[PDB]
Amino acid sequence: AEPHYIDAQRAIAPVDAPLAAPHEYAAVLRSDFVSSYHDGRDVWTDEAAMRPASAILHAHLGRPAVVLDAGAGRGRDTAYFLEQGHRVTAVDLVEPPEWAPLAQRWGERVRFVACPVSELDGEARFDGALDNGCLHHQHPDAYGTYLARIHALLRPDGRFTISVFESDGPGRLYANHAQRLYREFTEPELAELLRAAHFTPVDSQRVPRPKAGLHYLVMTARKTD
Ligand SMILES: Nc1ncnc2c1ncn2[C@@H]1O[C@H](CSCC[C@H](N)C(=O)O)[C@@H](O)[C@H]1O
Ligand SMILES: O=c1[nH]c(=O)c2ncnnc2[nH]1
Repeated sequence: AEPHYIDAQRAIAPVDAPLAAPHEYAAVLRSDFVSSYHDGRDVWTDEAAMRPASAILHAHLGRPAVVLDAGAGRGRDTAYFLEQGHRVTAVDLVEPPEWAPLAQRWGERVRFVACPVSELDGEARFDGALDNGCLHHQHPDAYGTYLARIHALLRPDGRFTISVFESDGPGRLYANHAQRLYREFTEPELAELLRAAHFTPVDSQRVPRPKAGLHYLVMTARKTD
């Protein structure tokens, strides 16, 4: 494992020190994202390679439905889903100014919540859920509770689409200069994680990130029977 650029601006290096506890990490996590969005360093928002994941989830739904956008950012994917006729709930640690014009365009068809995914209450409220680059920044000790919440929020025939950094070789854990964590996955590793969280993968796609010289791994799953 060696340091490498993960996006236009940020180099990430393998973690070697002991990880901050999940409680302290949640603060490191929010701090980097609010600074990145404030500064306009959310280079993922306009990355072309980020667009296929939402179309992939819709393809697995096949009809207008009720969709959770987990870690929705500025709302690009939320807008995409709303244009397909979905009712969308968009959730993020950081509320960007773009949520207001989205609310003005789509009215009651969109709901925004500025909270952690883990805070979302309810069960069996969604037909689909999109995680477009959120899970792979969580504390590893929080993967299970994060995925369990998504699992509980989906209806029995729900579909979950998740996009992660694809690893070259066995995936490892990295951190950026702000100490935000980055996990890269191989397809077997991501499939193993979803299966352990009681999801059954039904699709996976290697989405090129041409300007970054990398790939996203975009996997779609149903609940395990
Ligand atoms: N535990 C958590 N709960 C909710 N949102 C989270 C989170 N951890 C990270 N995030 C949010 O997840 C996003 C990852 S960046 C990807 C943003 C968006 N999905 C897009 O496609 O452009 C950031 O907006 C970050 O604020
Ligand atoms: O720092 C980040 N850079 C990225 O390119 C990215 N892409 C998807 N999700 N999170 C990201 N975080």
